[PDB]
Amino acid sequence: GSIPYLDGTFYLNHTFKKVSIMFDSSVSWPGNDRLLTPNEFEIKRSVDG
Amino acid sequence: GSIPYLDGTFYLNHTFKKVSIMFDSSVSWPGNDRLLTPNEFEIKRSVDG
Repeated sequence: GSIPYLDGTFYLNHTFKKVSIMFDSSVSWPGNDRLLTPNEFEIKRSVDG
Repeated sequence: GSIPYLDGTFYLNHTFKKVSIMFDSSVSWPGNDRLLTPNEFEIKRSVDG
């Protein structure tokens, strides 16, 4: 069928919940209290108090 | 009996679980990723994964 890696037909992006990013095994990258959950990119939620 | 409020005989300090501080209804203190959970000062925990 279509090959998403070559022909750009991506379709599973909704399946990500979050990503965290950390330099030197220690420094949470975006850091600096930037985001409303600062430590990580919480892409979506299941519970939202 | 003793009057802790007047004489200093405080004896219920072991009953606290956690305290959280929030200026302007937004800026959690101390914030800045300082402590292992200080958007809340966790005084004690009943179970410790």
